[PDB]
Amino acid sequence: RKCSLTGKWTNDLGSNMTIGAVNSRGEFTGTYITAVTATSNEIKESPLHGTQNTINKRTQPTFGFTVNWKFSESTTVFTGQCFIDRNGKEVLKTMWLLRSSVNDIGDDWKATRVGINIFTRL
Amino acid sequence: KCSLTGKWTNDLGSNMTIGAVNSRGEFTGTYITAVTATSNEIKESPLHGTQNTINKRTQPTFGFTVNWKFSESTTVFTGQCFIDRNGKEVLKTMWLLRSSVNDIGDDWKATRVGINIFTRL
Amino acid sequence: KCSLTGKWTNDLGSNMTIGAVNSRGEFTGTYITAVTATSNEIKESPLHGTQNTINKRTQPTFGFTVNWKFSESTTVFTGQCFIDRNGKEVLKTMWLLRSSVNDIGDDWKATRVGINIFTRL
Amino acid sequence: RKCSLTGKWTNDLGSNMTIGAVNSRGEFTGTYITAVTATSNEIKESPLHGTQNTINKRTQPTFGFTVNWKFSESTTVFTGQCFIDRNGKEVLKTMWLLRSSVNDIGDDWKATRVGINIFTRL
Ligand SMILES: O=C(O)CCCC[C@@H]1SC[C@H]2[C@@H]1NC(=O)N2C(=O)OCc1ccccc1
Ligand SMILES: O=C(O)CCCC[C@@H]1SC[C@H]2[C@@H]1NC(=O)N2C(=O)OCc1ccccc1
Ligand SMILES: O=C(O)CCCC[C@@H]1SC[C@H]2[C@@H]1NC(=O)N2C(=O)OCc1ccccc1
Ligand SMILES: O=C(O)CCCC[C@@H]1SC[C@H]2[C@@H]1NC(=O)N2C(=O)OCc1ccccc1
Ligand SMILES: *[C@@H]1O[C@H](CO)[C@@H](O)[C@H](O)[C@H]1NC(C)=O
Ligand SMILES: *[C@@H]1O[C@H](CO)[C@@H](O)[C@H](O)[C@H]1NC(C)=O
Ligand SMILES: *[C@@H]1O[C@H](CO)[C@@H](O)[C@H](O)[C@H]1NC(C)=O
Ligand SMILES: *[C@@H]1O[C@H](CO)[C@@H](O)[C@H](O)[C@H]1NC(C)=O
Repeated sequence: RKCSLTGKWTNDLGSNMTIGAVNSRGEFTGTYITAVTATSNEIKESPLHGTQNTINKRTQPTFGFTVNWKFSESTTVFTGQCFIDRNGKEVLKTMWLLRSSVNDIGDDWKATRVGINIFTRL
Repeated sequence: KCSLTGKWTNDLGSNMTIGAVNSRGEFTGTYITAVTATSNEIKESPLHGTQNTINKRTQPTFGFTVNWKFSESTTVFTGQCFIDRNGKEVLKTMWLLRSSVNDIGDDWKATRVGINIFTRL
Repeated sequence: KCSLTGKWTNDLGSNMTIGAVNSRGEFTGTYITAVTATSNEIKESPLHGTQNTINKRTQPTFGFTVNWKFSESTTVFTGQCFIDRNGKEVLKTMWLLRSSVNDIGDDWKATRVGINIFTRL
Repeated sequence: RKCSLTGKWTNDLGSNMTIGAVNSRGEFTGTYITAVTATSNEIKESPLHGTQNTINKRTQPTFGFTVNWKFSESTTVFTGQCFIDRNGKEVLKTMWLLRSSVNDIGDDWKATRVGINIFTRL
């Protein structure tokens, strides 16, 4: 199969994201609803934007996107690869950086968390 | 007041441009890297991202994705735009560079991480 | 009561042993990886690290370094030991694999990052 | 020159660390005094332990170490390479993960920060 980004996905936390169509330059838009937050705020649905790499028209492309959170001053980016898994299902295997806002450039050292996120189609 | 729009460089000698940021915090840009993990000839590549506009912070967070035109890889960057008394700006960012692998059993080795600090041209 | 001492495995089928932990929180262990970024034959390698004992938490953080015997690389792991209802343990860790580069100009590409979840074997 | 880990180092935060002799199995011990913390706690000098890789006895070895902080429940690991810089000085280029203690497994996702640290002698 070719692995496509377009569709509704979910992860183990129960966070969901929807990615729209991917255009000829590899650009896509979507929305992300996170299950969990580092804020003390009400979570809202937040937009994301990114690109899939189309060099050599790989069936399992890499891609990246940015989630522009609407209830926090933070930003997360994700990057990964759209695989066909051993069981034939599409899966997105990604890593992320969550950048918090700090007040002072001397506090920049602690502003970035890292992690993984694995998505399956919902 | 710290704006991402401009031409930027880092110590590695890579440059990036970022254009205007629209009311939804979106922007497009270009990135010309001085270095590569590929043995391919480097080409200028496009980037796209967003600046966070919650509470209209003067030192906003942001992220963008670089869609490399000479490899199968993708890099994302996230960071913050810092600006001092004299209006001098610095973007402090961290990145993940995702390589393509052929088999999902090699996924574990596919992601590099590092920092990039940009200043204006 | 989440203890690191034991034999552990991950989904790649790598295994690790960790022996007794000191009153100083030091431990020694071994790692036999299922996968390598090198083209060399894998060999069992030693590891050394510490568990944090502050407030003697039941679910302590810890870190350790694996000194690979078949490559010029080093990997460090850091995480937390979680234990459930039935006394079932899982170590959730993240790791940086540092490759050797010959020239300092190539340092930017030398560090890979990932996760590893271990269960008792 | 061969790049040696043993000695007293500092970074741009003003954090200092002292590494002792490296033994024949590549092991070393030291102490770390951080300038900053992500906690609301009082900082104290803390021990570190790690190893240098001695495969092919490279003059610029990789290494890793763990700082077992004595004033928080956190752990940081650092890994990197001891280079001789273009100017002939020793420099340790490292990256780190700082693992915070979370109370529950559901919150694991947010417990790891990442960053760089570059050290120079004295
Ligand atoms: O707090 C803010 O400032 C804004 C909101 C940030 C939400 C973060 S983005 C990374 C993480 C969180 N949500 C999510 O789905 N993540 C994620 O890592 O999911 C994958 C996962 C699955 C199972 C277990 C752990 C992580
Ligand atoms: O090879 C591929 O597959 C595609 C090309 C990947 C290019 C990588 S993206 C991160 C790194 C490299 N270029 C660059 O400017 N980076 C960077 O880290 O420079 C940042 C820097 C900032 C401040 C000081 C020193 C270096
Ligand atoms: O090549 C070298 O230079 C020296 C050897 C490096 C081995 C690396 S250390 C991190 C990674 C690899 N082995 C392992 O068990 N890891 C690991 O990530 O396992 C966790 C895992 C579990 C399921 C799926 C993917 C990863
Ligand atoms: O808080 C806790 O939970 C326990 C203590 C953690 C101390 C952290 S470990 C990584 C970081 C901090 N200190 C330090 O020297 N680091 C560091 O990154 O310094 C390098 C640096 C130099 C200049 C600018 C930014 C970073
Ligand atoms: C994910 O979508 C599923 C099914 O539609 C829903 O039950 C779940 O609550 C959603 N997660 C969030 C964070 O909204
Ligand atoms: C960045 O711009 C400078 C000055 O214009 C130029 O000399 C340098 O070659 C550019 N860097 C790259 C990687 O093209
Ligand atoms: C892990 O241990 C099992 C035996 O328990 C063994 O079959 C497997 O080969 C080990 N993995 C490696 C990489 O040695
Ligand atoms: C670093 O060492 C210097 C003495 O050379 C000292 O002034 C400074 O406060 C030390 N840093 C810390 C965090 O104690």
